[PDB]
Amino acid sequence: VVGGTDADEGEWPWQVSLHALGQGHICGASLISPNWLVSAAHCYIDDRGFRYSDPTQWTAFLGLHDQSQRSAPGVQERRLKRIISHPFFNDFTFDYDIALLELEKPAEYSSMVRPICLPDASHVFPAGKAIWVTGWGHTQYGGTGALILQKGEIRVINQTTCENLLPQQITPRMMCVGFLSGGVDSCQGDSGGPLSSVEADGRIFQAGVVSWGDGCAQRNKPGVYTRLPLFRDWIKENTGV
Repeated sequence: VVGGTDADEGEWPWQVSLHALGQGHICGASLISPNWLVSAAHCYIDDRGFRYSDPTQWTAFLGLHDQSQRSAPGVQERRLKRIISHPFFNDFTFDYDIALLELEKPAEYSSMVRPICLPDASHVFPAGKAIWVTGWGHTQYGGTGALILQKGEIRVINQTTCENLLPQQITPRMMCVGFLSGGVDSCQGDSGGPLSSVEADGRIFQAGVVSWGDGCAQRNKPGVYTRLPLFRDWIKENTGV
């Protein structure tokens, strides 16, 4: 996250860190039930030197605050049993960039580990609404990852504006969130994490999944996120949640 601040310990108890064995933190995810996480499909694509699509190559850390203190009290370590990437995911356009990760053993809810709420299919996160992005990704484009979880406040951008800022690249599964002036944005390593939106009684709902961007925090280049309401039924069908 560029332009953000250190989160308070336990402030985003649904935020998860996914590590590929021997590689460190690669992407984020969100806890949605005792057995399931939501993340981005693009994080689990094989490359010539590493099988990121193999669930056995991963470790999820729940209740994590500082990447250098992964054994701190309250942090829970879990392996993955399965990765369900959306069947329509396109690795060139990044359309349908969403995946479901099944924990090998259930998470234990605590003050530091708690699921985020999922929005109903009909819910609209309105243009202009302030929402939060969190993660351990780079704090500057081409920069370095954050040891301490970062948070940043960004706003939903009108879809027509989004489509015009990134021509021939924005599908209806995507949403631009950030600022036309730049400044605050997600970045490498934040992928897969949740957008957190404070709703009517203060409860937090997941508005989207960190997906991609042209650089980070640049003017007229807000980050692109996968929308969540559109996938409510798909999540229910595949997880029971």
